[PDB]
Amino acid sequence: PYVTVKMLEGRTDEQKRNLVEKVTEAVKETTGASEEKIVVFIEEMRKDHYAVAGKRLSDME
Amino acid sequence: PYVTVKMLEGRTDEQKRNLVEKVTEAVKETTGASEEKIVVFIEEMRKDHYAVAGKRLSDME
Amino acid sequence: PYVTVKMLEGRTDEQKRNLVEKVTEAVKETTGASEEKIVVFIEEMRKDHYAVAGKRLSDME
Amino acid sequence: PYVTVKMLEGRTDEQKRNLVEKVTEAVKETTGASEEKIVVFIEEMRKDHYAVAGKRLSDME
Amino acid sequence: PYVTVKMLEGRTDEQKRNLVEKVTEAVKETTGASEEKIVVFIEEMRKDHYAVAGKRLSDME
Amino acid sequence: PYVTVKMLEGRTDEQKRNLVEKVTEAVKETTGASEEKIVVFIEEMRKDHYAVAGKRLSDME
Repeated sequence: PYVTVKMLEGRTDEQKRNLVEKVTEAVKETTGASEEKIVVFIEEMRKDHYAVAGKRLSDME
Repeated sequence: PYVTVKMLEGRTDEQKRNLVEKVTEAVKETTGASEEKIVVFIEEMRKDHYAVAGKRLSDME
Repeated sequence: PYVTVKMLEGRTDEQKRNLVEKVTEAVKETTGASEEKIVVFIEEMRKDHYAVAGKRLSDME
Repeated sequence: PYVTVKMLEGRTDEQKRNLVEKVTEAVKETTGASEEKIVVFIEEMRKDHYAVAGKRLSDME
Repeated sequence: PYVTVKMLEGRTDEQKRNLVEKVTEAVKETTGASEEKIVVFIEEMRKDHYAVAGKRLSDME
Repeated sequence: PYVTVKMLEGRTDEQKRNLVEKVTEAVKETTGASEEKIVVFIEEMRKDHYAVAGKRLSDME
C-alpha cells in the first residue's frame, strides 16, 4: 500500500517521524497489509500554493 | 491535510471504513490537525496495473 | 500546464465539457499559456472512496 | 472538488492569485460545486524535471 | 523509484507487459536503482476525461 | 502518455537526462504512442519524506 500525506509546511521533524509511524500502523491493522509493503510519502504545501474557496492561505489571516 | 491511500482491490467495505477511521486518527494525533480538516482518498489498483521488478503482479508465478 | 480536476461521480457529460472549457480559459487568461499547451484531466471519485473527518461520504447520516 | 495545477516556474505571485480565483470560479459554475468545497493546489515544475518528446526543457532553446 | 504511466485506454495486455518491462529496464540502467526497488503503476484514461486546448478527445471532430 | 518518475535526491543531471531519453523510448516502442505525445515528469523525494515499513529513510543507515 502507498500512502501519500499532503500537508502544510510547519511541522517538526518529530511530528513527521510520528506521522509515518502512526499512519503505517493504522494501515497495517485495517488492511492486513504486510508491514514491509507499506510505503509513506510526505508532501508539504506552501500557503501560497494552497487555496480554499478561491483564496490562497497566504492571502488569509 | 490530505491522505491518499493506494492499494490493491480486495479489501472489504468494513476494512475501508476502518482504514479511513484509523488513518484519520493517526493524522489528528500526530500533526495537530483537526478532524474536519483531514481528508482521506482511497485508490484501488488492479494486479495487472501494478508492477515490481518489471513484472506485473498478475504475471507473477 | 496540466490541470487535474478531482470530483465526485455524478456530473453530466455537458457539465464536464463546460468544466474543461471554462477551466482552460481560466488558465489561458491567468498564466499566459497557450491553449494547445493546456491539458485537463478529469478524475471522478466514489462516495465510498472519499472521506472527511474519518467518515466516508457513503457512511454519512 | 480538488484541482491541481501543474505548471513551470516563472509566474508572478499575482498570476498565481488570479489563477486560483479564475479556476475556482470556472469549477463553481460548471459543476454546481459549493465554493467552500473547491480546493486548489499549485505545483511548479523545473525545466530540468520536465520533458517532452524525450528532451527536457532545460536542454532546449 | 516509482514510475506512473498515464495513457488512454486501448493498449493490449501484451503492450502493457512490455511497457512495464521496458520502462523498468530504462530506469534500472539509467539511475542505478535495483529491479526489486523499481515499481511501475499503469493508469488508463477515457477520451471523455482527457482534454487538450479546452476540447476533450471524445469531443474532437 | 504522461510518465511521472518519483525517485530519491542524489542523481546527476546527466542521469536525469538519460532517464528521460530511455523512458521516453521505452514508452514509444511498447505503446505505439507518438514521440511528441510522450511527456516525462521527474519528482525527487527527500529521505526524511519517504518511509518504508514505518521508518523514514532519514532514520536508517
